[PDB]
Amino acid sequence: AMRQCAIYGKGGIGKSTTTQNLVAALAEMGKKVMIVGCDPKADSTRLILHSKAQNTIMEMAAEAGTVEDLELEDVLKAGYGGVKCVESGGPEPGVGCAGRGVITAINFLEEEGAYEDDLDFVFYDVLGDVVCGGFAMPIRENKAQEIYIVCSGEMMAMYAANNISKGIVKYANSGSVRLGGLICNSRNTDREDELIIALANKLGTQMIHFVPRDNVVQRAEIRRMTVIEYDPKAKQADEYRALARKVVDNKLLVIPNPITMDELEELLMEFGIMEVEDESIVGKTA
Amino acid sequence: AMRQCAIYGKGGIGKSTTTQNLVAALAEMGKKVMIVGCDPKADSTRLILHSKAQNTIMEMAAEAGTVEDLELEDVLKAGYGGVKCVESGGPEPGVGCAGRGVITAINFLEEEGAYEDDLDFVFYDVLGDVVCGGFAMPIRENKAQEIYIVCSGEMMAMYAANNISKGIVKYANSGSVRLGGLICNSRNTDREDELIIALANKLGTQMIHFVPRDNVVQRAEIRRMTVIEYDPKAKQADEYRALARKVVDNKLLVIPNPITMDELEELLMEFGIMEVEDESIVGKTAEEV
Ligand code: SF4
Repeated sequence: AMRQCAIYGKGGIGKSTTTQNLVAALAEMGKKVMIVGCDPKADSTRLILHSKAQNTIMEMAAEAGTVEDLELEDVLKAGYGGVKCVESGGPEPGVGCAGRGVITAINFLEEEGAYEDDLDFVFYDVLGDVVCGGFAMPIRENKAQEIYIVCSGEMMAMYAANNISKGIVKYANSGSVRLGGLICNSRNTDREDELIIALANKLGTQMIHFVPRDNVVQRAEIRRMTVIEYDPKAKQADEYRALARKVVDNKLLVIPNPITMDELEELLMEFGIMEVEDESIVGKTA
Repeated sequence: AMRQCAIYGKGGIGKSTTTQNLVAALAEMGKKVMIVGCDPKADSTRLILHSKAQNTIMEMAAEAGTVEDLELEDVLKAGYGGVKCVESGGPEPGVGCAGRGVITAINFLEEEGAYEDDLDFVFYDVLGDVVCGGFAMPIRENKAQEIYIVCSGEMMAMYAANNISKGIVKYANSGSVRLGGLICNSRNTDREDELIIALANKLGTQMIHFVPRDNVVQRAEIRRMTVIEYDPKAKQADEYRALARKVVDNKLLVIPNPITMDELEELLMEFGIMEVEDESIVGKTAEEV
């Protein structure tokens, strides 16, 4: 039947691009997928739809008075491989919870039966700069059971994974939401794959795939398309295909073991990222 | 006339180092300052204390278990230049609003009237990756009147600056929140300064200062300190003194005019940051065209 998944991760590391490329490979693979973007910014579906900006449930809800009038064919658009797409949107900056649009989107897609009309996978593309309120909603309310975290060999990207992992632990007994693995969005750093393999193993999970940097990505993106649709013969298309296959066959769905800041700093030092703390040099620079 | 300000900015671009070096320069100027870090991670005060990490309210509100119970000795540590350094901390991921650490910290400080105890400036150091009721609090409750936005010539940093501006807009009437200007932390991008100047102009504000990249910052950072206390005779040290004096003497506090996504992307394109889309090849595979 359908598997409800979610790709979580900090902003600015190529997450939405990795999600849409993984989803296109799934669709190329024969799977029927729906992406539910949850970033207030709404940039989780444009490569599937070759679009400027998809109209968000929130923008619309603010138009015909409320979300009761909203039509499903106006909210959900289909694109490459038949992948269905919806954007939650979000409130105006500073007004309430920035990630609440998800609750509005999920509740609407529910009433409209969207989740039963031929779907093998549902992927919520959620931000993880903070894990609270609307952002933690797909986990809290047991809306996505298979969580895959996008990260890179950088402090903040790693910190976010840890806190998201924390969020999963907190709702452990709450449902069947579990961590399926870390996806490394390479930032062309030395020993980056090793660094994430190191953290995933420390978390009690797996680095399900290391996504290399490759210009073909931007060449595909400038045309509002995924690498799978733009250049199927490319080396990078295979990478997304590999990820897709492992996600499809994934069996490792665990309750993570959140590390501590010191461990975090340990991996970073250990892998050529952070420098070992000199000591005579502190407190009284000169 | 104690001035309450806030430095907002996207994370990952040295904002806190700028806030701290800014406050240090201010301190050297003989100004009495206090930094309220409102970042979950809590790195808004290390450089001032020469610490690895300062204890937050949240953490020690989970020791005594009750919001109020921490004389400013264990919670409010004064460090370099007499700058009082405090940290809000945040709650556990999934435990209520992450802005609980902020909303807490202030009331607590207003309860000890730490604001009234010999102070010229208070700077809340807040992250702008998420502009929601939780983190817009200082603005919303009228806790911070003078806002300064740290940004760089990059998409998210400028997007974050526009969103902070939207939040300033929203409350410009209920209180006296105003945007003092943009602070560009250079990330070594061409035309970065001119891009931010341009953005300042569009937003209807000013780029109060361009903070350059100087390895003496990373140098003094390792020492767990500011560039000011480190080597006050550094060329970079003078950039903070300059920014500081413009902050002290800033008359220009305005209500920002946010721009649309087009205007922003427009800006980004004319400065060579964002690629101009070729309409014809959109949705065509590499073999087709
Ligand atoms: S729960 Fe988080 S995203 Fe929501 S308003 Fe609070 S701090 Fe912001």
